[PDB]
Amino acid sequence: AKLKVAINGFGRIGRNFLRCWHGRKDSPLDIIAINDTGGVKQASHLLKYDSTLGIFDADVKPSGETAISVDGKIIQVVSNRNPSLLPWKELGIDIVIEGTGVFVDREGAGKHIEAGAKKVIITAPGKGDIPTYVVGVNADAYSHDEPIISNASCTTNCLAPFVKVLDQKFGIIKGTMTTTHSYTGDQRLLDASHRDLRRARAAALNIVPTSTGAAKAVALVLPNLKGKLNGIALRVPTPNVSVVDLVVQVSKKTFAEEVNAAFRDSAEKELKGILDVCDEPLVSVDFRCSDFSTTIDSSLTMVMGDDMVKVIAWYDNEWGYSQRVVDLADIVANNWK
Amino acid sequence: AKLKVAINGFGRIGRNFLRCWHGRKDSPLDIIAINDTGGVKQASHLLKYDSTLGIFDADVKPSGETAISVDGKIIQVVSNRNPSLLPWKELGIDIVIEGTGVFVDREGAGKHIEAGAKKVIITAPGKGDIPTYVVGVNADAYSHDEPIISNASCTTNCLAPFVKVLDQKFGIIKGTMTTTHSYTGDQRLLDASHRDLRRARAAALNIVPTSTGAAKAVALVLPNLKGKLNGIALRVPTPNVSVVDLVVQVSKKTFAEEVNAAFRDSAEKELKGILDVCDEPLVSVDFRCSDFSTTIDSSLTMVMGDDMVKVIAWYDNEWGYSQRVVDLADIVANNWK
Amino acid sequence: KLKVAINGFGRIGRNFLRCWHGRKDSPLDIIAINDTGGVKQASHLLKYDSTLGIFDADVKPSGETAISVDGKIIQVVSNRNPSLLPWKELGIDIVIEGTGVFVDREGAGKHIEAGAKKVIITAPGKGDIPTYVVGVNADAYSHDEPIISNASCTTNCLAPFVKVLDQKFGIIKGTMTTTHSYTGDQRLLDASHRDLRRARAAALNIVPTSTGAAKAVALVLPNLKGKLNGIALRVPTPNVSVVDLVVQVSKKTFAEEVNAAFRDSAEKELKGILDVCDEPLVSVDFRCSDFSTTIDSSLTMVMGDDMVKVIAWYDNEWGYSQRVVDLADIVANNWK
Amino acid sequence: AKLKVAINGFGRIGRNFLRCWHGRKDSPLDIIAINDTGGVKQASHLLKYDSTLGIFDADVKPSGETAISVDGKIIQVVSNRNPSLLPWKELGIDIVIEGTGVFVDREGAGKHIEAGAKKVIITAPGKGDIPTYVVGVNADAYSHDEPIISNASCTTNCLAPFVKVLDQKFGIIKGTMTTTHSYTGDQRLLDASHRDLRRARAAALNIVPTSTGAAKAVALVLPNLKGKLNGIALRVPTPNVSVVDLVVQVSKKTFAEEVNAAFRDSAEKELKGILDVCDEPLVSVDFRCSDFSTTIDSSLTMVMGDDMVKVIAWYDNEWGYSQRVVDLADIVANNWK
Ligand SMILES: NC(=O)c1ccc[n+]([C@@H]2O[C@H](COP(=O)([O-])OP(=O)(O)OC[C@H]3O[C@@H](n4cnc5c(N)ncnc54)[C@H](O)[C@@H]3O)[C@@H](O)[C@H]2O)c1
Ligand SMILES: NC(=O)c1ccc[n+]([C@@H]2O[C@H](COP(=O)([O-])OP(=O)(O)OC[C@H]3O[C@@H](n4cnc5c(N)ncnc54)[C@H](O)[C@@H]3O)[C@@H](O)[C@H]2O)c1
Ligand SMILES: NC(=O)c1ccc[n+]([C@@H]2O[C@H](COP(=O)([O-])OP(=O)(O)OC[C@H]3O[C@@H](n4cnc5c(N)ncnc54)[C@H](O)[C@@H]3O)[C@@H](O)[C@H]2O)c1
Ligand SMILES: NC(=O)c1ccc[n+]([C@@H]2O[C@H](COP(=O)([O-])OP(=O)(O)OC[C@H]3O[C@@H](n4cnc5c(N)ncnc54)[C@H](O)[C@@H]3O)[C@@H](O)[C@H]2O)c1
Repeated sequence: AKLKVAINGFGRIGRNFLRCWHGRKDSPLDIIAINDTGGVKQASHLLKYDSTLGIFDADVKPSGETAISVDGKIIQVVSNRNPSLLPWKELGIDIVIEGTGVFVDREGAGKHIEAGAKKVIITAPGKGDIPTYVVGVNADAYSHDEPIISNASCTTNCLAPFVKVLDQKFGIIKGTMTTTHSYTGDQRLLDASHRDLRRARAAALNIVPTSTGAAKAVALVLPNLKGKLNGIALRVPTPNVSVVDLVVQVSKKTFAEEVNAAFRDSAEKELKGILDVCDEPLVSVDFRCSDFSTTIDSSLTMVMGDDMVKVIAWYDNEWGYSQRVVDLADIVANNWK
Repeated sequence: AKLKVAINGFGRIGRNFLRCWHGRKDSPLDIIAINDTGGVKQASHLLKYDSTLGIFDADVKPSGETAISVDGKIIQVVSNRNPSLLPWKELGIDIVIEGTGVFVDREGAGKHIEAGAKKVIITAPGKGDIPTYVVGVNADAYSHDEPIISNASCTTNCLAPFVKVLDQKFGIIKGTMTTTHSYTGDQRLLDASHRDLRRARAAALNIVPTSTGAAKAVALVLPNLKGKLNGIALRVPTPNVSVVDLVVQVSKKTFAEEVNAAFRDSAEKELKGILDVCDEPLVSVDFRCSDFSTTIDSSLTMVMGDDMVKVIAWYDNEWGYSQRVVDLADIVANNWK
Repeated sequence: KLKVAINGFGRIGRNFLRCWHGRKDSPLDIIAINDTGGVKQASHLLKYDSTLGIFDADVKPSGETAISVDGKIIQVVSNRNPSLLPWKELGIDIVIEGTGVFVDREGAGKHIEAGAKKVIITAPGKGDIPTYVVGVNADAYSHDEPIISNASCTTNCLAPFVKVLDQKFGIIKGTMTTTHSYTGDQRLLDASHRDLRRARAAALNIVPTSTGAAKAVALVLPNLKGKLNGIALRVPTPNVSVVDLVVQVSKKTFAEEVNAAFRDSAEKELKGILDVCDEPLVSVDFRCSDFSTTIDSSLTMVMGDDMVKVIAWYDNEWGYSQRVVDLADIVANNWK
Repeated sequence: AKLKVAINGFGRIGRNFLRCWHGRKDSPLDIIAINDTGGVKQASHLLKYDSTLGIFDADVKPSGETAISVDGKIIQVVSNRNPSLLPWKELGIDIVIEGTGVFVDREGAGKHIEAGAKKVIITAPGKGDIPTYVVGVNADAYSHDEPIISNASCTTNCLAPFVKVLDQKFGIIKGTMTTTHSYTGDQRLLDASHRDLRRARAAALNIVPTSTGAAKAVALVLPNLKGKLNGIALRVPTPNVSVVDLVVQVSKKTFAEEVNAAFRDSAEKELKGILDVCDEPLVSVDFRCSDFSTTIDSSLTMVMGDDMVKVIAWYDNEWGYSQRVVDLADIVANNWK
């Protein structure tokens, strides 16, 4: 029997998750329900038409007053803001993909379990006693008896992979980081109220600085990096695809070329499929739909004074993350005891 | 400087309104209250820094604990979602500029009167039987009796002025209209749930067609055009300033240079300070902060088959419309029995 | 089997080669590219496209004077002068002239005046010059024509359904405005330009720009001379445009009648050319469409029984390029 | 006195320079000639209308078919792409503002001298060993017998001022830098021909990596920094205003607060008018028209491990740089032997 999956929050990560899964090969999962404040009208139209991804090459037509049909498969489209009131027990849901961005805390994520679901995966950094995992970095450490887990944030998944390599092979004493990130739906379209007075500013018109937890989050999946990193973010006028700029003071003297090699190795061995060295003089858009969590721009790699390293890595924050979420969902399935 | 004003909803229109007023000489109005759910802190910032208007050149310091000082003017910042509860009777408020876009009908805007306010000017099309005006067109018909009134939409403020001219000097049989408009708060930064599947699409990435009653609305301020006009709107990737494309069939044969000559007459006469004719080959950004609700782009004026006329008009949907809310508010102020 | 040479490896040039590469069995064999920017920049720019996406194939350079696209090998020359182009030495029949410069006989000629026996200007042509819009009057093409124009992306969207309208309601007169994505002609930031409007920052403004498009329709549909006209409105999108046609017909009519008319033609004389969309979509949705003109059904309006307003979507780069790869097919076919 | 000035390359810097100068009071300069490839047509129109600066608050209009008048002051408008053929000897041109970005070496700039002008100020880095200066950092070292000088790049002018403070106050051992920069006229609107395959990609749709010689140009005006810094650039979809993300390893151990304090200190003394510290949460737009070459974003300053400092400074590449160009021209005109 295949694991039954419910998607809470059919937004950007929610919809990228389905389209990722769809393109999967022998998914140990079966998306059978969606939930979101909108009904079939939105859930359907928005899954078929995407300004970022494009039109979904699949049949996406409503399927009755409460469901959509994707290539013959029917998916229940429920619509209740209160997770405690979802047909999870009634639909026999195994894994819930929490993509609302408003149930990332344990008491909130647990509501899904109270409602029937046996497990919940927060598509964002979690709050509370929530184990955090990053595929290719430490998801191997997951345990079947853990009901609620976090897949972290899109920046930690780009950072973690190559921080692992850098630390292991050179020993990261300390470092700082900056992610020039594509704007998200959290910022405003035009100057408007927001708890953060910077995110309140017209998103597509500005370079908007904002904090990030990635630098400190890395320490959750890479214990050794605890207290060593630190960083910020610069939201820029692009709809998707971002880049993280890391500078670390390594313990072992090295050079740009030696560093890029280390990555290419990793790309072939342990981080096979998660990391990827690019040697082409490309640009942001060239990475739309990149299945890699982190792609080093090898030619940008710098080494100042023998031990100060600069590394720029690309990532598609919507797609790349979503794929990762799927990989973690598959991991949670394969450990299903 | 005489009548006490309170601004409900300190969004784009509200703040534009405040700056417009702040710039008038010898004013009937005195702004003493801003209701904003975001608090003094947020109001002070978004008023001072504007991604569209630039830094407001005035000393904007907070005043006391619940007010702000604009060039020495103390303005109270209250904060309640329910208009019925605002300290209007307490502050002595005469006119309320409804700028939330969620209290457009009588019961809605009516709450301000319950609250102690004497009159309400809805900065948007009203719902049901609500007096509607357009300065330069029918604002003189305002009766000091009417407690709640409408200043129509920004597009309706661009048409009426020159449709008044076309229908008068050429008789309008019928026409159609398409307004290439800048995006606005009602659109989504990225594809996301919205009642209008067109508006749910990433604003700064597409050309979004959307309906608009502006066409029909002209029939309220210019009775003669009832049922004669109709149109749509195409939202485009610009933060501010819009253009109206009008095509009317007149009854009196004519040519381009005459139509334009006509518009220039209204400019120096019955439509001074409202209608304007531009002869230089400009672009949208050149019309930022234009005090004219409508500016004809003469070199674009075309006449096909002696009586099918096309007129292209420019307008700052934010600024210009606000200059009009102030004008209507001034009319209300100088007709206070 | 009919040696083709792409002159000007720009948006169209490169969009052209990709559309063609996609054709299941073309009578066209592209043997040479000629741009003012070396082979490397040629292979690279072809492989990665901000608007099209990564070109799914194998675009690796084959030597310092040619590239190997998905097996085949295309020579890549580089000369600012057509006269100096190795057309005879390569045996070119038709040179797709997509540089934007040589758009008249004296200019486009140098190509034929150096080898090629036929040129297809990917834009309007100066004065007396054979113009063709596939699906409207491409049949009138006689092999006698040494040079021909495939019109502009807008005329190819306007001509199709403007025909359907006249043939079914008869256009008395008409006006037209095109909300168009900016293009290479425009400056990135305010900088000198012949056209004071095209000098303004493309991505920051709604830029009014004049166009032939409307009058052009007259050329492909003689029955419209002296009736249509209109301006263009450049907007902050890098691709896809929309034409807003307003015509006064003689035959009293209404919205759904007009649409019904479009839907028929859609699956008859205009299948693959015109299409009717009944979905509340947006510009980006129409990226890579193969129809010169896609009517946005729900936007069709009719005032006073005989004033019709129709909105049609078209990918100004791909859609147009597809027709160029067709007006080439037309040519190849009627080869005497 | 009052040296006669000529502007070569009426581009962004050329036009911003004129407006910067125009706004000065008591200027030792008098701009009396403009050379570009457009003539009075473009010249008048583009000086008046600016999608970035807005409408120039001056009476701009052509004077004859070979000059223009700005507030009555008439300025010649020549048009020859070959400096050698410029009317410098007859116009009595003293100093030339070279902003074509194509005559940036001695053989190039020299052509202006060969044509009559006494001095040349390259509004960009010079090729070879042209005397480079950065106002506030070393422009005082300028010598009257140096015919051709360079005002360095815009990034260098931003970075130089606060690098001067950091090294002076904490001692810079080594550092790396990343400038998220607005796109300029050197990038292409849509994917087109360019020697650089990154800058070839549509500018307003990507984050574009691109080299920068700023990091090492700093060593030119602050010798102690030679060999110690490297860096990269990332062009983003904004029309104007940039930010440099600087990370350095210092000798003296410090903390975020100590660093900012030093900037404010310098800000009020040695770098007065050149450096500023911003304490409010602003975005890129809020910095348009800043006369400072470098404005620190105090709240972003971080220190990791006692001595790895990360500083962020904003700057209007166009307007800011131009203000410094006027300053360098003043400096040149005040040591006129
Ligand atoms: N876009 C990215 O780059 C990205 C990447 C990684 C992780 N994330 C994380 O994913 C989460 C969602 O991000 P997003 O970009 O998709 O945002 P989004 O706005 O597109 O999606 C949120 C969705 O949840 C729905 N929703 C809100 N409250 C709800 C409720 N009570 N019940 C049901 N549905 C509700 C909304 O209608 C919407 O469809 C956040 O935690 C975010 O931090 C985002
Ligand atoms: N943007 C334009 O060009 C424009 C032009 C003319 C008319 N209008 C109309 O003006 C209105 C506002 O438009 P806007 O663009 O300024 O939008 P906006 O989103 O910037 O402003 C709406 C404001 O009202 C506040 N608000 C919402 N509910 C409230 C409540 N119950 N109590 C108090 N404040 C509340 C919001 O938080 C916000 O500050 C709409 O009716 C709109 O149609 C807009
Ligand atoms: N982009 C569109 O949507 C579009 C649509 C339809 C028709 N067109 C027409 O196509 C033409 C080109 O448009 P584009 O968008 O591809 O522009 P573009 O600037 O990208 O392409 C022009 C190309 O020609 C090259 N070129 C210029 N002069 C040359 C010379 N002397 N020799 C060789 N190569 C030379 C350039 O380096 C470039 O590769 C124009 O005539 C335009 O009207 C464009
Ligand atoms: N915009 C910035 O951020 C910036 C900042 C600092 C320094 N700079 C430097 O300033 C220079 C100009 O940059 P810009 O952005 O103002 O460029 P730009 O494209 O806006 O202007 C360059 C101008 O020079 C003219 N020109 C080119 N060749 C010419 C010739 N032979 N004769 C006469 N005029 C000629 C062009 O027509 C144009 O008006 C470049 O060297 C650039 O590196 C630019």
